[PDB]
Amino acid sequence: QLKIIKKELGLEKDDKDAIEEKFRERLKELVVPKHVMDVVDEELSKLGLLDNHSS
Amino acid sequence: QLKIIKKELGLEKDDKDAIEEKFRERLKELVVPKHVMDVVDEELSKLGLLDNHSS
Repeated sequence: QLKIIKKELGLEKDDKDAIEEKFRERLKELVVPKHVMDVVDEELSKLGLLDNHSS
Repeated sequence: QLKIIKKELGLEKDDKDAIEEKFRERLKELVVPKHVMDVVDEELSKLGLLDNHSS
């Protein structure tokens, strides 16, 4: 089913996902406390669901 | 089909009710006084109907 997902990829230009991967890449190197990983994980999930143009 | 696979049955973008659920489960163990046991219920019942982007 995952392959079926990638099979289509008719957009490949998410404006919310690019932000998600940028911040997630920026975070890999650091020795993050789990506290901030748990928080940032939540706020990533909320940024990843929100409308692109809301304040 | 994508929404019925990645968003419905996929592991991404859980429903708002999951947010309700994670709160409810947090309540399931500790014994709250009956007094506040209601208030949370009404807050939930109002909360579900809300548009998520509303402040």
